[PDB]
Amino acid sequence: MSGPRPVVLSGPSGAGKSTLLKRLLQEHSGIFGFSVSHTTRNPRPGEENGKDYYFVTREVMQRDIAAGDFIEHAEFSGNLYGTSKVAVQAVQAMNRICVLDVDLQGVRNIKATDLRPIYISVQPPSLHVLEQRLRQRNTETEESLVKRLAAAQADMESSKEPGLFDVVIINDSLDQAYAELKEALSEEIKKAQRT
Amino acid sequence: SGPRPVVLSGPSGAGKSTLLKRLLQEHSGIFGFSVSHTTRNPRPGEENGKDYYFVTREVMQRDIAAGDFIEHAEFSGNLYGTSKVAVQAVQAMNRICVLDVDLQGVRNIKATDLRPIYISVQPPSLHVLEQRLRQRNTETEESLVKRLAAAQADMESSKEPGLFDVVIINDSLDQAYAELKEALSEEIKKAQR
Ligand SMILES: C[C@@]1(F)[C@H](O)[C@@H](COP(=O)(O)O)O[C@H]1n1cnc2c(=O)[nH]c(N)nc21
Ligand SMILES: C[C@@]1(F)[C@H](O)[C@@H](COP(=O)(O)O)O[C@H]1n1cnc2c(=O)[nH]c(N)nc21
Repeated sequence: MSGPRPVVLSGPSGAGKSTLLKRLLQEHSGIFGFSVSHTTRNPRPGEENGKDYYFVTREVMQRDIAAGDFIEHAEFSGNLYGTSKVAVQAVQAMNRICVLDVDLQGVRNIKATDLRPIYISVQPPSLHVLEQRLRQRNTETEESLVKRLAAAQADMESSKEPGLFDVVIINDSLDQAYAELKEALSEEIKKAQRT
Repeated sequence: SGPRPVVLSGPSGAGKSTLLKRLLQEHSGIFGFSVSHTTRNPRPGEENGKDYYFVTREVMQRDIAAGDFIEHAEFSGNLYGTSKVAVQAVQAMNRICVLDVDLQGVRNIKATDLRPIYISVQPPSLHVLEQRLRQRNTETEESLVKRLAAAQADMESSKEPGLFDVVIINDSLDQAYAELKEALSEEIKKAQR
């Protein structure tokens, strides 16, 4: 169980967490790791059990969740997905920082476990800016843009809760936000680099 | 060597561009996009080799004729295009280069020695494409009519044997996105290693 502390990275989808995470991985090859999640969906060609996912049934996933084996879980497109404590510890055993990129529900689920991650939220400067960035993409209809913005406002309002996040990064500019992210993780990166 | 590029096509606004954006956003270390060449003048903040490769019309025309480009088009009096080298540069990083192009682009890429996976993202019907375009695009009926005629030509061409490796019907974005991931699962496994 010795090794780098996991990082829970959250904030509204589209507000920057994904872009910052890609730069983090690109600039620090061999430092970060993703846990092998469990899923109830059928494996696709080329996917391997124990590497891409632990492919289990709904009955097994529910039994393991009830036993307290998971740090977080959620439903996506008719299938269950989740991160086991063992999968996180497996990344930690490789001297890697396990990145848990989750939504607010995921943050709250992980907060209810005995894991001690660093909690970071990446926020847009405003809901207006998030809306303009999402409108610039053309991935939304007015209705889907509205549903996304309502969920994003709930996330933004909850990000202000005292003690919820260790670091809240306001993404005014990607380079500035990335520098704050690297600074927040500098002590754990240094540990994963020199071991 | 490296992951095969993916050429995503289908009618404009039928889902291909939304799926490409989602693919890139949700994945880490797997997908990449190539840096295009352009003959337009660079603007403030633009950097050669990052935003575009900035070349003259004389050079771009010579290079297109030499077979250096996989696809190209004219826009506002300037040439834009994807070179084979820019795609191979993404492939060299063990990444899947995603190419979002129209039918003409698909046919141009078919004429190169690249071996991409060709995927068409289709609306369930022309009527459903029309209702989706009316909901979003703030357009005139005439402009909607011209777009629907181009879309029907694309839908008819998507049925051509051997043109597309996979034809995904975009009933709903999440369903179409799951099928896109299934179609690329073997190449994603290569990029994940
Ligand atoms: C990260 C995702 F949103 C993915 O985009 C989606 C679908 O994954 P796939 O079936 O592998 O295309 O499933 C979600 N997902 C994939 N793995 C997990 C997980 O461990 N926990 C949670 N809460 N969600 C997970
Ligand atoms: C995608 C665009 F329609 C752009 O919207 C337009 C103008 O680009 P810009 O001058 O940078 O706004 O040029 C087009 N364009 C920009 N790069 C390319 C390209 O590589 N291939 C094709 N076929 N078109 C390209």
